Order: sequence, then C-alpha cells, then structure tokens
Amino acid sequence: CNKAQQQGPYTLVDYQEKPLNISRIQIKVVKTSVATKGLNFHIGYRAVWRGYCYNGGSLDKNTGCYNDLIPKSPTESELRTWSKSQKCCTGPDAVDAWGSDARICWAEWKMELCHTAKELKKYSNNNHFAYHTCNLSWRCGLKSTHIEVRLQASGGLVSMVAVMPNGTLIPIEGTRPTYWTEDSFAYLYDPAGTEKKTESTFLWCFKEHIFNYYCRDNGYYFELPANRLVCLPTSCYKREGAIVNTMHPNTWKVSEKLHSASQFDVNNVVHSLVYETEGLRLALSQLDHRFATLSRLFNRLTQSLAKIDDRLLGTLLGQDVSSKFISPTKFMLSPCLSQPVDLYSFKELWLPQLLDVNVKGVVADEEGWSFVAQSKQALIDTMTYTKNGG
Amino acid sequence: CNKAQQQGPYTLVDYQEKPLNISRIQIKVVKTSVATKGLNFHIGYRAVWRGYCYNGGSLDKNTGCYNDLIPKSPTESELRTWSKSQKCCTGPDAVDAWGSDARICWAEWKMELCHTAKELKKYSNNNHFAYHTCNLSWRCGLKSTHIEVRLQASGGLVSMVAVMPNGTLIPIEGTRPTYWTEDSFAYLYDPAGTEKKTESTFLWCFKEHIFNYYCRDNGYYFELPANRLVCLPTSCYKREGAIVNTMHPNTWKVSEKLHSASQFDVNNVVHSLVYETEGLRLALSQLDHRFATLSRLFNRLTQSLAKIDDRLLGTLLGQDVSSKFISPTKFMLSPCLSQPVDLYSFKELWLPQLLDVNVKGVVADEEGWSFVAQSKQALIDTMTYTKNGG
Amino acid sequence: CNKAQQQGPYTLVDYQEKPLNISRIQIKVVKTSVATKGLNFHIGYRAVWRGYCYNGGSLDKNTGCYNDLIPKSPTESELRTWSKSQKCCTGPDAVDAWGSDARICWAEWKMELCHTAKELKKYSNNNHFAYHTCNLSWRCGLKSTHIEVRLQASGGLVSMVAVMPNGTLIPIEGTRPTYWTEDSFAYLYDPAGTEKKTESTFLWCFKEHIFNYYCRDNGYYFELPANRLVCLPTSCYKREGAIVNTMHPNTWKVSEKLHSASQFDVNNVVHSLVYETEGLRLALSQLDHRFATLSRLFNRLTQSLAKIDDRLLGTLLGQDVSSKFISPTKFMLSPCLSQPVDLYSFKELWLPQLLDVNVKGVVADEEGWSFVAQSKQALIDTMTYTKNGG
Ligand SMILES: *[C@@H]1O[C@H](CO)[C@@H](O)[C@H](O)[C@H]1NC(C)=O
Ligand SMILES: *[C@@H]1O[C@H](CO)[C@@H](O)[C@H](O)[C@H]1NC(C)=O
Ligand SMILES: *[C@@H]1O[C@H](CO)[C@@H](O)[C@H](O)[C@H]1NC(C)=O
Ligand SMILES: *[C@@H]1O[C@H](CO)[C@@H](O)[C@H](O)[C@H]1NC(C)=O
Ligand SMILES: *[C@@H]1O[C@H](CO)[C@@H](O)[C@H](O)[C@H]1NC(C)=O
Ligand SMILES: *[C@@H]1O[C@H](CO)[C@@H](O)[C@H](O)[C@H]1NC(C)=O
Repeated sequence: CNKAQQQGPYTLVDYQEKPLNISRIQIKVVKTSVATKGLNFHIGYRAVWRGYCYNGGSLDKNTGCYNDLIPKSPTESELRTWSKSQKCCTGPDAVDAWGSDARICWAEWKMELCHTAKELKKYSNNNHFAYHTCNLSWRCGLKSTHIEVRLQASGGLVSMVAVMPNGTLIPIEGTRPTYWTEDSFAYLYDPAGTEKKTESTFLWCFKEHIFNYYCRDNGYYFELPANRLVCLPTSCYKREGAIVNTMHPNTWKVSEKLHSASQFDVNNVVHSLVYETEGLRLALSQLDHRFATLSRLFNRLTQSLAKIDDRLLGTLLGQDVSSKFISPTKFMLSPCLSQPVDLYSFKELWLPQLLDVNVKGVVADEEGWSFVAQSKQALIDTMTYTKNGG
Repeated sequence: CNKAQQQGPYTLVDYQEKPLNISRIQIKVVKTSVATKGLNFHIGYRAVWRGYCYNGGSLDKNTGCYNDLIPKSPTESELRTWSKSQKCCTGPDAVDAWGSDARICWAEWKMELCHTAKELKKYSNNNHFAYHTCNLSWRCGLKSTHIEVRLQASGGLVSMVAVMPNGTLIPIEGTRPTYWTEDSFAYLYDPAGTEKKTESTFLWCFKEHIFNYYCRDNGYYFELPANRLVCLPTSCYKREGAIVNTMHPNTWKVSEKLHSASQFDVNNVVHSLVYETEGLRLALSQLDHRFATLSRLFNRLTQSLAKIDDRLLGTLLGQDVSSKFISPTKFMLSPCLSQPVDLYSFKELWLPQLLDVNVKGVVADEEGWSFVAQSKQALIDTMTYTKNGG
Repeated sequence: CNKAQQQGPYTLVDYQEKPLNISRIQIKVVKTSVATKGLNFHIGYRAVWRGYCYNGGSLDKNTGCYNDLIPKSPTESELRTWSKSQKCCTGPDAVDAWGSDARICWAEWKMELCHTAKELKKYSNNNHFAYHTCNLSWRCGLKSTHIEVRLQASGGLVSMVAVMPNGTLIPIEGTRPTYWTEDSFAYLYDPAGTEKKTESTFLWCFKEHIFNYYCRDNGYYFELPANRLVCLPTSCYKREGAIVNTMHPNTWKVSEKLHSASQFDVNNVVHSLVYETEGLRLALSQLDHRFATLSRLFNRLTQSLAKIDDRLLGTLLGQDVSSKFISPTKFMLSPCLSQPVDLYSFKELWLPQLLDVNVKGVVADEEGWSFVAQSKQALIDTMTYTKNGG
C-alpha cells in the first residue's frame, strides 16, 4: 500500500555512554617491608612474697607484720639462660621459719632453683612469742613465642617498633637484641630471623579521576596518594621519584590494632556488600537486556540482507548452505561445496581477581601478651586471702 | 552447486533474557539524626581506705581492726569543678595516726586537697597498746572525653540514650546536663554540642521484587521496609506519609555494639566476597564471549553487505574510502571526497559507587569506659595485701 | 571520485576474548550437620568462706586464724534440682559465732537454704579470749542458657564438642547429659533438642581452573577441595563417593572463634571491597563503551541496507512503515498494512545473589561464659579486704 505521506524526517542516533577515566596501571613504588620468623620473643616474670612478722606481745611496738610482694624481673642474661633452659630460676621458699631461720627473709638469695612453673603462696603467721616469723614464697614464669615487628615513620624515617597492648610502641633495632622490663616482667626480642627491606617495585592500582589511586599489595588494600608516604603495620609505600612530605604521613592507627571490631561493624560491612551486589545485579541485567535488543535487531536485519544474499546465513552458521525465503521470516536450506582491520576496538576485559585479605586480630590476643595477662590474673587469684602455714 | 533439497524450514529466534524488576529509586523518608561534638562526657571517681584499729590486748573484746573502702563519688557540682580545674579534690590522708590523732578517722572531712592523680594505699597497723590507730588513704581520678549519643525508639518515640558497657541504656535529654552515679563513680554529660534532627529527605535504594528495598545513608546500609521504623545507633528512618507500626520496630541490637566480631566471622565475610567475585567473573566473562559472537556475526554480515555497497566500510571506519572485494573475505580500498530515532533504548548504565562503611568497634573500648575499667583494675592491684606503714 | 589506487589488502578480524573455564555446578556432598535449640546449658557455682580463729594470747602458739575459700561445686543431681527450682542451695552462714557455736565451722553441713542469688562476705575476727571464733559465708549462683554444639573431626570421625573460652574442646555425646566441673563451677548440658545429621545433598559451587571449587551452604562460604573433609563449626562436608584422607582435614581454627577481629582487619576488608568495586566499574564501563561502538556500527550498516530495503526500518521498529532516504543519513516514513535457529548461543546470565553471612562473635561473649566471668569478677571484688563483723 503505502502513502505519499512522508511523516519524517528521522535520523538514527548512536548510543553515547557517560565516559569514565578509570584505568588499571602499574605504579612504581619504593616499598619498605618487614618480616619476622621463628621464636624471637621471650617473656619472663618473677616475684617474691615476703611476710616478715615479730611477736612481742600487744605491749611491744615492734609486734606485727611487714609484708611485701617484691618484684624481681630477670636480667637479659638470666632471661636468655631461662630461654635455652626452658626453666625459670628462683630463690628459696620458706614456710613458718621462725627465730634464727627467719633471717632467711633478709639474705641476698642466689637464684639457684629452677622450675617448669612456679606460683607463690600468700603465707603469713606470727604465733611464736618473742620471735620473728618469716614466710617466703616465690613465683616465676617464662614463655617463648613469635612476635611480629611493625613499621612506623616519624620524621619521615621508617623504623621498626613492637606494639604493646596499651599502645606503647617499643623502638626495635635490627642488629642487637632489645631488652626491657616492666615491674615484674622482662622481655627480650632478638632481631635474628627478622628482615627489613627497601625495594623498587610496582603495584597494580586503579586510577580514577574524581585522580585517586586504589592499590593492593599482599593482603593490604589502600589508597596511594601523590607525594605522601603510606605506612601500614608491616609495609610502607612511596611513589618512586616523588617527594614525600617529611611528616604528616598516612599511617595505620595503632588503636585499630588494639581494639576489636563489633558485630555491628561486620554486619554493616555485610549490608554494604548486599547494597553493592544489588547494584551489580541491576547493571548486569541491563547489559543482558541490551544483548536481547541487539539479538532482535540483528535478526531482522539478517532477514533483510539474507533474501538478497542466499549465502549469507551459511557463512553466519559456519555451515555450507544457501537459503530460500518462502516467507518474510521462514526460509529453507541447501548445501554443497593481507592487513587486518578491526571495526570494534574491543580490548581485554578485566576480570576481578580473588582478594587475598589479612585478618590478624587484636594485639591482646597475641600469644605472649595473652601469657602476660594470664600471669597477672593468676597472681590476683592467689593473693585473695592470707593462708596460715604454721 | 546446491540442491533442489530444501531441508528446512527454519526461523531465527531472538534472545530472551529472564526479566528482573530491580531498579534504583529515590525513597522519601523522615530521618531522625543525632550528632555529638567536643568533650561532652566527664567521669570522676573517689574513695577512702579507712583502717581503724584499737589495741587493748588479747583480753579486751574491743581489740581489733574495723576497715572499710568507703565510696565517695563526686557531686555534679564537684564533678564540674574538677572538670574545669583538671584536678580531683580529696580529703586528708593519715599514716600511723594513733591516740588523739586517730580521731581524724571520724571527722567529717572537707574535700580540700586536689590532685592531678591519686591512688590510695592499704595501710593498717595496730601496735600502739591501749590506743586506737587510724590509717586513711584516698584515691580519686577524672577523665574528660567525647561520648557518642545514640537513638532508641520504644513506644514509637525516638529518644536519645547513652550505652554503657553492660548494656544499660541511660536516658539522655538535650537541654539540661544528665548526671548519674554508680558506687565510686560519677558521670556527667552535657548536651551542648549535641544535635538531634528530624528531617524530610531522600535515600537512594534498590527496589527488587522477591518488593524489598535496600538503602544507604552515610556509612549505614540497611533494608527499609514499608510501615516500619528502622532505627540504627545514630539515625532512624521512616517512609514519608507511611504509618509506622507504633512499636515492633527494626532497631539495632545493643549486644552487637558491646560484643566483638570473631576472626572467623570476618574470614567468613572474606570467603563470601570470594564466592561473589567468582559469580561476577562468570557473568562478565559470559558477556565478553557474547561480544565475541556479535563481532563474528557482524563481520560476516558486513562482508555480505559490503560487496553490494562499496561505500559501507568507509562510513564504518569514519574514513573516506571505497572497497573492492578480490575475495569472499579480502578487499581493497581507495579514497576521495530532523527528529531523532533510537533503535536500541540503551539507558545509562549504573556504575557501582565506592562504599563508605562505618567501623566503630565495641563500647568497652571507648575512651571513657576504658578509663573506668583501668581505674577499677588499679584499685584491685593496690588492695592485694595490707602494708604496715608504722 | 575515487582512484585506481588499491591500497589494501584488508580483512576483517573477529574479536577473540581470553577464555575462562569457570562454571557454576552442583556438587554432590555428604554433609554432617548439627543444630541446637532451647535452654540446654546449666551453670552453677558455690563456695564457702570459712575463717576459723582462736584467741589464746600472744603466748599461745594456737592463737591465730586459719581461713579458706572452700569450693563446693554442685553435683549433677543438685545442679538439675537447681535448674528446675531456679534457686541455688547452700549451707548456713555464721557471723561472730564463738565458743561452742564456732563448731559450726566443722559440721558437715546440709545444703538446705536456697537462694535467688547469694554472695559471700569476707568476715573474720578473733576478739574472744580463750575461745575460737568462726565466720562462715556462702556464695552460689546459677544460670540456664543456650549453648551451641560444634563439630570436630580427629581420626576422620566427626564428633560433637563444646568450646570453652580457653580453647578446650569438651567432648559431647547425643544421648546422655554431659556434666563436668572446674573448681567452684559445675556445668550440665543435656543433648535433648540437639540434632546431628549426616545427609546426601548438593552444593552450588564455582569450579574454576587455576580446578578450584568455591562453595556456599547456609551462611558459610568455603573452598571444597577433592578427597578432603572440610569441617566448619557446625557442619562438615565431603565429596560423595570420594575418599577423604583419614586425618589432615580442613577444619575451622578454634582460635578464630575465641579471638576477636581488630578494627584494622575489617577496615582492610572494606578497602579490598573498594579495590574490587573499582575493578567492576572498569569492566562494566568497558562493556558500556562496547555497546556504544556496536550501536554506531549497526546504525551505519542499517543506513546502508535500508536504502535498498525500504521495509527494513519498519520491521526494525515493529512499526508498519517504509522509508525514503532524501539524504545519506536523513530519511522519511510512510505506513499502511518450523524449526528454530539461534545464531547467538546466548545463555542465561548468572545474576549474583544476596549473600547470607553468619556473624556470631567470640565465645567469651556467649551468655553462659559471660556469666562465669562475671561471677569470678564478683568474687574478686568481694575478697578485697577483710570485714570485722563482731
Ligand atoms: C583522562 O585521563 C588522562 C590520563 O590518562 C588525562 O590526561 C585526561 O585529562 C583525563 N580526562 C578526563 C576527562 O578525565
Ligand atoms: C604502657 O606500658 C608501658 C610499660 O609498662 C609504660 O611505660 C607506658 O607508660 C604505658 N603507656 C600507657 C599509655 O599506658
Ligand atoms: C515491576 O515493577 C512495577 C513497579 O515499578 C510493578 O507495577 C510490576 O507489577 C512489576 N512486575 C514484575 C513482573 O515484577
Ligand atoms: C548495668 O550497670 C548499671 C549501673 O551500675 C546498673 O544499674 C544496671 O543494673 C546494670 N545492668 C546489668 C544488666 O548489669
Ligand atoms: C575446561 O573444563 C573442562 C571440564 O568442564 C575440562 O575437561 C577442560 O580440560 C577444561 N579446559 C580448559 C582449557 O580449562
Ligand atoms: C582449659 O580449662 C579446662 C577447665 O578448667 C582445663 O582442664 C584445661 O587444662 C584448660 N586448658 C588451657 C589450655 O588453659
């Protein structure tokens, strides 16, 4: 039929997407690393319960008890000797030692007797009239374990520290063993089996103009800005040939290594994952619908060109075949038998990789600090009430 | 060659994808917010170790020691004065005060002497015959910090509460400072610098029929059902013009803010992320293969139409050029020089945004409650054994 | 115009993507499950503070105090009776019972008096000359709660255990109640309401050659290797008809259920999510650009074929219409009115599902173990100093 009507004029419009300047580059970096191996941390503790009484009667002003929990933390020498001996050495215990024996409370003891384990007893009595009564009860303990040295930059210089449960960073060197002491405890770290590198290498990062840079290393994921040193517990990163601002760096917060994450935080991460995957379902389904549309259009146009070129559908199927259309849509089939040019510019589609992610927990749950807290709790448990050993 | 054979009849089928009624809408919401700023929480503690003895001999029934750890929590006035003074004020200490001086144990003390810090000593002795012996040792401490007010709805009314480590929700008002006391401790919060909003705004949510609604705000991600108030620690959300069911709301579980997440929980979230990314790799690779197929088909069909229209490949390349096919596939090139209609209905592809996610930790690790726990632990540490100060 | 120049020869190249042997299969598995329901765990504790003194003067060697905190954990019978009674039963308390009454310190008490709650007092005095002074103060407590039985395989045999805060796995059977005791505490679990299944079923997993297998169940996500039993807290999985290596299995680490995740771990998971979503933005945007390209090419080619077939654009639009091109691009419109063959091989696009993920926290925050720790802390709080009750 058709008309002399010419209700136009029309012109096909191309689909134009909103551009995105995102791309996956290699970024050259100076990377300062640190790794530790083997039993490199040794913790010892030792203390004496000394209860020294005198019984001169209610009338004597010297009657009474002077007690004390004397801390006797081991020396570096003694802590090493314990470390190879697997025993903590100690002085003598004394129960109900009165009169001349009570002087054992004031002798400079030799730490002779060594133990697999030793807890003290809160002994005290004063029932020997006109005499002194001495009670002496020792406790000691030792654990050898593996500590993880971490990094920190202050003044622009990356140095090694050991984080303690209360947040104090213990400066650590890499040649000589570091040894320190708090009250009853003595700690010894030896830098053997520990390595601190500085390395010219590369990182696979996503550059995306708001440019931001989203980078990955081993199990760490982090933004890597320009002219700023990015420090994470065991690795710092700098852009090669870029000038770090001396201080004001991007460094890990020690608090986040001491403090645990709540169940609400992780559930919130799960919910964010759900929201994200909803977005991904939307986008992927939209692309799916697009391929449906292109399928329809390409089919109609294939019908149009095919009625002219009967060898078209054949090469389309890879089958040696010619067609004859008995219908606008239905057709029948019969058989019988340089430079490249790319019209599409399709590039390699980046498939997301499986993410190695580090989960290490809080510092208080490290074996050594757990041992320290356990020791303190045992001391509290055993000082609950005085025991009469006479 | 070809045959009179007509092994058909065939008909091209269009690709039909499984539909998905997912879409990203703006949802109008009434949102109740709350924000806090500055040092708004003040914690003080104060107590007296009073050891009051009398020495009348083994025969006197009055001989012995009455000791007590009297809690003396500061008043709101005294806590404010400490807050501006940066010192905790206290009464007098007394070591080995016997006879007439021992009466200091029973005088109504004036809290005169103020401290940067103060811990008591467990002094006790009774060696003054026919006399009383008084020992008095004070302890006090103060910390000014920043607390985060949270929201809770019971009876349909959204109100402000302060969560304590044991789970108790302290009702908080926004005009007058709230002050309370537990044993030795006194806490003072002032509502200045704190703001509670109610706001008509919008949220970007994913609506997807099983309709569910997956919503995001600041660092919070949450389902927003119909006719139900959704409360999260610092923000509640309601559908505008919808009738909340008075109670039975969707509110955050206080437990999940007090209790930490295990390493197994987070590792499990990581594994779920891995499973998810495997699905995404599958889908994206499938789409990739689809573009390969369309590339092949479009190339063959382009060859078919090009042998008829020699200006086709030119406009395909944007190059001014005509072709001549010396082969079914090989060809040669030479140069020389309204309403819109959209066949594709391609819409803007939603690219997933980078997710702002809140990670705040457990309540016990808040600075103030950490200070309280530290104070209690110090008190335990110093009450381990009696010290004779005579 | 055009030339006798034939600057070729060219040939269209098809887009070839890098293949990926990833696919979503059903894996047949033998799955050992375990579920618990109702109040199935009962915790009781009970202890006696016994301070037994004698006052014979400074001269008598028998003068002094023998004190003790005697643990008296309930029996299985008594713990069950408490469980149904909601009261913990106890012996008699005694304050300042001297002379003949002091013998109550050494009578075999009958646990007659029962309590909603009971804490002891550290009473001690010795002011009755030539007499004994007895102080007796009891404490008891009971909590009924819900414990979650977990699985563990050693020797290839999957068995049920109850994890305790210090990491010890308590072997649990499914018929008779299990009962054990530590110092002051007694615990009773009854296996009623608890179920341990072994089941032939299937899992939806992603098989992807490096083949690895990434699987999901309820809220658990885990790799399921070949010929290895994969144990998770409440469910183990084995490939059907495959031979598990007797031991050396892939089992959950008990530590990760006792130890919490740091805020740095979760923030790191967030950053990994950001990196991932950057990759997804890149890929999705690339596919978008691809559809733009195909839109352009298909439009030009549609113009080429349309000037020959004026019914083409009509069937392309589903509109009954014929075209006439007054321009290389502009055109005008007028109206008036078997086996299937698939050229594309497009398959069902897998849309990622919303991930159910379990977040359970640490074992120490379970209600029962929280109750135990609270009880111990109360005992510590009340033993701080002796109180004279005379
Ligand atoms: C895209 O990125 C390049 C660097 O690769 C930059 O030169 C250009 O300005 C950017 N353009 C836009 C629009 O982001
Ligand atoms: C942390 O502990 C160390 C060692 O006992 C001590 O020197 C330091 O002052 C403590 N710091 C804090 C903030 O508690
Ligand atoms: C799709 O969503 C619309 C609302 O946008 C609703 O009216 C319709 O029933 C839905 N259809 C299906 C099949 O989900
Ligand atoms: C929490 O502590 C407050 C203040 O000491 C107290 O009033 C309340 O009873 C406690 N609640 C619980 C469940 O421990
Ligand atoms: C692809 O997977 C099949 C099993 O489905 C396997 O037989 C084949 O070797 C694999 N090929 C490649 C290249 O991965
Ligand atoms: C854990 O506690 C149980 C019960 O008190 C005890 O038998 C076991 O030895 C403890 N194990 C460790 C490693 O502390």
